Order: sequence, then structure tokens, then C-alpha cells
Amino acid sequence: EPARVRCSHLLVKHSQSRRPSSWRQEQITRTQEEALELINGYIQKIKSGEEDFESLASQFSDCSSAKARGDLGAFSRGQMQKPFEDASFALRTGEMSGPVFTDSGIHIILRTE
Ligand SMILES: O=C(O)CCc1nc2ccccc2[nH]1
Repeated sequence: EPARVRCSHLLVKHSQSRRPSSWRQEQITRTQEEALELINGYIQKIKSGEEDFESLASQFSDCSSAKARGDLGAFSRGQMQKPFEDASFALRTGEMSGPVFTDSGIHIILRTE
């Protein structure tokens, strides 16, 4: 295990998220069900090739790392919420997670380093 991984991510928030607003929407109104549908819709478009992970994240991620095309930079263990940390460290570089759940909402993660 490396000390640190670098990942990008795409966050979809929902109305029950820890903090239900984002840079792109003043109040998050979508239900958790709609959030997971969006996430799965993204996974299937990135898989077929119709959409690009980092373009989607710059447009639609509810995390302000959208401005950096999803890039969170490098992080060690003990910094990120545990489910996000665990999914990140289990990816190979270039590999994308399935849906990942944290208090902030639902994520997909791309390990870059
Ligand atoms: O806008 C916020 O409240 C923070 C968004 C957020 N929450 C995260 C949790 C884990 C990793 C990245 C994350 N980005």
C-alpha cells in the first residue's frame, strides 16, 4: 500500500446529505433514490464511452473539487471519511469505483496515482 493515493471523484448530494447544498445548487432537492440513479447513469455512460469521468465531474459534481475536474489531490489514511478512504485505497491507478456512500452523499472515484 502506498502512503498516499491521488484520486478524482464525482459527488452527487441529496436532500438527506450532511450538507445539502453545493457550488452549483443552493439547496439540494433530489431524493437519495434520484442521486443513486444519477450515479449509476454516470457509471454506465463512462463504461460505454459516451461520457468522460473528468468532464462529468467538472459539470455535475456537488463537491467544489468540480473546478479541478474532480481532482482531490493526494491523501493518506485517516483524512477522508472511512468508506471513501477504503474504496480509494482498494482501486488500482486508472480504475473507477462503483457507488460509494459517505455522509456527504454518493460518489464514484477514479484513482489517478
Ligand atoms: O461540500 C461538501 O460539503 C464536501 C464535499 C465532499 N465530501 C467528501 C467526502 C469524501 C471525499 C470527498 C468529499 N467531498
